[PDB]
Amino acid sequence: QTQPRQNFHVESEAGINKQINMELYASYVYQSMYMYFDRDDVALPSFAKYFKHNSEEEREHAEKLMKYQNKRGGRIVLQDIQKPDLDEWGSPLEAMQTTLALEKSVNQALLDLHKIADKHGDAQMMDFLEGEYLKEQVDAIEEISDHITNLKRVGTGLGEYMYDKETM
Amino acid sequence: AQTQPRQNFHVESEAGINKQINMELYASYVYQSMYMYFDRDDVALPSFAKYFKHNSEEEREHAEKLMKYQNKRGGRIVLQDIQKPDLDEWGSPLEAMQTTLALEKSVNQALLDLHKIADKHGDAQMMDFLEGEYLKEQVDAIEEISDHITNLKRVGTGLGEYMYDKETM
Amino acid sequence: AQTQPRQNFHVESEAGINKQINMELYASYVYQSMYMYFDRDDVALPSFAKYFKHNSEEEREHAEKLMKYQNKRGGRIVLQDIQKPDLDEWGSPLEAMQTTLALEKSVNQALLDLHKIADKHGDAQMMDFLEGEYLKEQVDAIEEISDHITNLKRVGTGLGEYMYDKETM
Amino acid sequence: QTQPRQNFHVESEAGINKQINMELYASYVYQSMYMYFDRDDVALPSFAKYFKHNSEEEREHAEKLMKYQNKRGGRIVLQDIQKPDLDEWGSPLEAMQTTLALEKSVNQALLDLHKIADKHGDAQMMDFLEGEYLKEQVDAIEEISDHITNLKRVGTGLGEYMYDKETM
Ligand SMILES: [Cu+2]
Ligand SMILES: [Cu+2]
Ligand SMILES: [Cu+2]
Ligand SMILES: [Cu+2]
Ligand SMILES: [Cu+2]
Ligand SMILES: [Cu+2]
Ligand SMILES: [Cu+2]
Ligand SMILES: [Cu+2]
Ligand code: NA
Ligand code: NA
Ligand code: NA
Ligand code: NA
Ligand code: NA
Ligand code: NA
Ligand code: NA
Ligand code: NA
Ligand code: NA
Ligand code: NA
Ligand code: NA
Ligand code: NA
Ligand code: NA
Ligand code: NA
Ligand code: NA
Ligand code: NA
Ligand code: NA
Ligand code: NA
Ligand code: NA
Ligand code: NA
Ligand code: NA
Ligand code: NA
Ligand code: NA
Ligand code: NA
Ligand code: NA
Ligand code: NA
Ligand code: NA
Ligand code: NA
Ligand code: NA
Ligand code: NA
Ligand code: NA
Ligand code: NA
Ligand code: NA
Ligand code: NA
Repeated sequence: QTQPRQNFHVESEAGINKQINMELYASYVYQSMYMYFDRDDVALPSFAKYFKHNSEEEREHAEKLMKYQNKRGGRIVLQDIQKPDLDEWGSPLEAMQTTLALEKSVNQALLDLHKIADKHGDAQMMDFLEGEYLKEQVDAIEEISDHITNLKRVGTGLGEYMYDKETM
Repeated sequence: AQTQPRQNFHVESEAGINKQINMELYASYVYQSMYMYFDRDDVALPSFAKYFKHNSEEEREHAEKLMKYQNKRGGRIVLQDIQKPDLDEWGSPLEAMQTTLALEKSVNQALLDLHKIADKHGDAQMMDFLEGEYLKEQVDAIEEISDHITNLKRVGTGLGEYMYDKETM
Repeated sequence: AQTQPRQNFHVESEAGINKQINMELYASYVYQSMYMYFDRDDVALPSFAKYFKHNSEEEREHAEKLMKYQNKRGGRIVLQDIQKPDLDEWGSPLEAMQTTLALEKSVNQALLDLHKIADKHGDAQMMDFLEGEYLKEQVDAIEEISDHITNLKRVGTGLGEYMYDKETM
Repeated sequence: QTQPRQNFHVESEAGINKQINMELYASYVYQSMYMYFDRDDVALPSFAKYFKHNSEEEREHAEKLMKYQNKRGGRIVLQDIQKPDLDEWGSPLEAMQTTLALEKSVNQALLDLHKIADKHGDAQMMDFLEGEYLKEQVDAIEEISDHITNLKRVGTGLGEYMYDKETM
């Protein structure tokens, strides 16, 4: 056993490794969206900036899970980061709808990881996940939902441009 | 049997103040409902939300100032149920402002009727308190909501609703 | 038919939050009644008044934070009548604090029952939100009111009530 | 007619002169109370300070009515300022009860003066009285009422001394 290890099940350790890969994947998706809105034929720099920031924070979320794995005495096992499903992401509205589905899948995987901690009595891991991950996912899902509603309200064309200049 | 401060303060004015207190609290509740309606994920107009949040707190403060006045004159505060608002959801920004205009006018008419009670009982100090602290602000509020309605008709639905939120609200 | 944010959020938790919202608003109304009772000319304890004024605004803010949470998770806020408090007047500072202790404990028990609803439906995020944002403060509030009751029994009526107002309150 | 005079009835002018005398009288009463609490055998310096301030403000209330009389074109006619009814004022509680009755009589006389302005259509005088006199009398009567309630609560002896040090 590694020196720190106490009340830390191998199933939780494996679940953290798989969550690490999913955060890195989400980071890659947002990096793709960032560079898509930076295209000369899309050219929405504040949408670009938004996905750049989201890409950096998903990757920080990954690192915080990596730090946690080491803190509890787990061992980090990295896997390929899959490329995103698409090369281009359509309208600002479609990109946000794609983002909502992504954040919800990440949230479901965090809830499943919390279930692993719960069944093995890992009280500290449950609280770590609730405070550091579940709370932010709820805020992020709300924020993307508001974006989708406003993008439907303002419509295509001028409205997409104004939303970029104002909210984003 | 009169309270220590009481002078030139009729029981009908005291009762009228208690009724006005409930109506300010009711209006506060209406605005707090509108605040949270515009905070919904499928409405999501954060500056309309903040406007009704502020309106809800001013109405609650208007209620408290009436409560303080009741005590100052030697009246006794008698609280009643605060009815829930008529609707759970308030439609478009335009419809919500139209609902607000009718509410503020209803509150104004009840303030004017309360002023009439003070007047017929010779309560000079209460008339002036109402004029300076309530009637003046109701006239400003009714004007402001009217301007909002006109601009919301001008900008129309969709992008205009969003721009009004970012600019005026 | 689900709202955009909704995930792992049961209708029973949503209903429980709406019920807790009404109970926080009710407690706010109770404290606002106590605030204005201590502001009466024949009670006239201005620091007890300010204490319940602040308590009334925190309860109203606790209600709003629950309303915001309901929207965040994709629930729909359904408001109900805010019942008037049981009494119009609250007796001595000691009796008012004893009334407050029972109220805060009632609110705490309803928060614990709301936590049980989240727990049985596996709502990990809602349990933590309740623990950090509501249960922790209810425990601090219940302790603080208990200290007030003990000191009010120690100082007794008359001068002691006045000194407690000037010093601790 | 004096140069400024417009819509200013002789009955209002006379009523202001009589209100002037009543404010000066109230000022004299409070000056007596001030010096009574300054006695070596009473010795409550914050009660003394309170009645000193009230004496100064009654006399400022008198001067503001004198200024108003001149503003409207009335002529100030002064009368004897009667000495107060008593030379000594008993307990802090009794002095406050005496003060409440005094402020209420002054308030009733202001309301009667407002009636004179009303029946002669003197809109400006009514508003002057409401804003500058009636509002303050209501605040003063409330404040004295609170004092009486607290003086009954704290009782005689130590309570009188503590009230002097704390509220007064
Ligand atoms: Cu993440
Ligand atoms: Cu837990
Ligand atoms: Cu926890
Ligand atoms: Cu109002
Ligand atoms: Cu609470
Ligand atoms: Cu005066
Ligand atoms: Cu008038
Ligand atoms: Cu006026
Ligand atoms: Na296992
Ligand atoms: Na597993
Ligand atoms: Na690209
Ligand atoms: Na760019
Ligand atoms: Na590795
Ligand atoms: Na959609
Ligand atoms: Na769980
Ligand atoms: Na959020
Ligand atoms: Na947003
Ligand atoms: Na919107
Ligand atoms: Na009547
Ligand atoms: Na009536
Ligand atoms: Na709502
Ligand atoms: Na509702
Ligand atoms: Na409602
Ligand atoms: Na209209
Ligand atoms: Na009305
Ligand atoms: Na159920
Ligand atoms: Na239930
Ligand atoms: Na009261
Ligand atoms: Na009541
Ligand atoms: Na009550
Ligand atoms: Na007890
Ligand atoms: Na309960
Ligand atoms: Na005459
Ligand atoms: Na006369
Ligand atoms: Na003397
Ligand atoms: Na002295
Ligand atoms: Na003279
Ligand atoms: Na008395
Ligand atoms: Na009059
Ligand atoms: Na006052
Ligand atoms: Na006082
Ligand atoms: Na008192």
